[PDB]
Amino acid sequence: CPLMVKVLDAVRGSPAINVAMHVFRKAADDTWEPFASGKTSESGELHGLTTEEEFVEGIYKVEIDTKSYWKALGISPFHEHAEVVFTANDSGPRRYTIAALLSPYSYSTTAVVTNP
Amino acid sequence: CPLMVKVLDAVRGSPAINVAMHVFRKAADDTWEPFASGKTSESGELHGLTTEEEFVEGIYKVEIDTKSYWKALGISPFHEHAEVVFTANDSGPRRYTIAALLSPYSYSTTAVVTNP
Amino acid sequence: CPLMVKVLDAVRGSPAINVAMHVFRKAADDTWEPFASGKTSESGELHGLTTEEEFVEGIYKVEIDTKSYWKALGISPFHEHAEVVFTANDSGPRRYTIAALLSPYSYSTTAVVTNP
Amino acid sequence: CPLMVKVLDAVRGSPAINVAMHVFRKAADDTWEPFASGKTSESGELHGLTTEEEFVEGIYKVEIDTKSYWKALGISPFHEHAEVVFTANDSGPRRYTIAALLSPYSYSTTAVVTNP
Ligand SMILES: COc1cc(/C=C/c2cc(O)cc(O)c2)ccc1O
Ligand SMILES: COc1cc(/C=C/c2cc(O)cc(O)c2)ccc1O
Ligand code: NA
Ligand code: NA
Ligand code: NA
Ligand code: NA
Repeated sequence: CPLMVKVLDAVRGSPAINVAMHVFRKAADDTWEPFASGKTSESGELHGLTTEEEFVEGIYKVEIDTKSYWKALGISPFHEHAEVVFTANDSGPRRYTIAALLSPYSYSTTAVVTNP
Repeated sequence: CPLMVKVLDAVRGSPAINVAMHVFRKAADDTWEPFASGKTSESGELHGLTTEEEFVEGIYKVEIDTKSYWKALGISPFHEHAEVVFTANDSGPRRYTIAALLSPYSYSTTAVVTNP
Repeated sequence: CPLMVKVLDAVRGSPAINVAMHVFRKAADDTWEPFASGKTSESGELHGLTTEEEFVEGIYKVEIDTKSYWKALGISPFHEHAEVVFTANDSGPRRYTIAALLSPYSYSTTAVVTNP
Repeated sequence: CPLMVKVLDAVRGSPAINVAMHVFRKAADDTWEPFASGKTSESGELHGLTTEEEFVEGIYKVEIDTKSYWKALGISPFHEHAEVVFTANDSGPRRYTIAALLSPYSYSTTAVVTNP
């Protein structure tokens, strides 16, 4: 899995399930080109976003729709979304896990980057 | 001060000093318009970005240049920047403090929103 | 103020007000001796816990009563408390700010250490 | 797995491998009784700490030796250890994953609690 995203709920102590996100890749004109998307599973994980051959050097943005997640729980959150912007594959392929821990007024994110 | 940003360094246990950031506001055509910018002080704080009159309802993005901060310390970090996107003042004027806690592969961010 | 603690609420986007905490110092017999205690103010800050003369080298524990805070809001939280254990002043006098960002099932904590 | 601990390194973007920890359970005299222990694997995970039958209601403390982890990397960290103190199994068995994200001057922790 070249790119996986895992989302956790800090209020309820659970995976954040059915969280939608889009992934973009920065184009030469500095616009954000659509790249991948999906929703987290019952484990809070989104696998299968891309393949090693398609996932080359670039600046990538994961835009996680945290607002819809909190709204469905009756909570008015601070952020429009949580976004994670990073350069990937600049030294050749790596495997990336992006984790996000969500609260209504806060989020934390980290990356685990592994060499295949 | 209707908007203040405070940035902390989780590696060195210090304020994150001289961190550049840019604030944008979403325009009617869904474009990000430049709104304000500045650098954190010796306390890790950036004051004076805007005024009560100028800080109208809208969707704002604070883009913190974490990459340059880490690179100046000899660290090749994961993120291009740490960004915070939020609706402001849609229920009347509020004061916002955005805090960010930085590590090379991770960041946490929260908001303190107060009604004056 | 050689030691200050600041506590923030990630659910409500506010300082965590009236949060009790107890500070202990490790005794020569490896027991935790009571050192100081107090409650956060309306700003989420607790000042005046100790003095430069009293805050000698040692191992200190700050135990923040997060459980009572959440229970007063009707939330059954995960942790009994958030605690921070650290050696202080072993290279000479320093000023310490301990910050904690609270959610029902999660907390983040950092330290800002400055040389006066 | 009734109790699993996962530890991540926010400086290097990797699992925190070979991190030692002890688990204690509060006794009737308010002393901390030894309960379980181990070291994280190459995935940053420590499995097999306990069994469902042995893991009953109590207050548990996971004490993670983060200081030795940072010292081995030549880093002088803030905390003596990271500790996570929580009541478990008060409503009967649950499965607990404790995650900790480590930086030299900061840590974040969350719990994922699932009903079998
Ligand atoms: C708002 O003013 C302050 C915030 C903080 C720390 C905020 C913080 C701490 C964390 O552990 C995580 C996080 O995302 C934010 C410290 C001193 C301040 O004066
Ligand atoms: C539980 O499983 C996993 C948790 C995480 C990340 C947890 C985490 C992330 C943060 O940004 C902050 C925090 O306190 C905890 C990553 C991979 C996993 O498989
Ligand atoms: Na390269
Ligand atoms: Na309105
Ligand atoms: Na000394
Ligand atoms: Na019960």
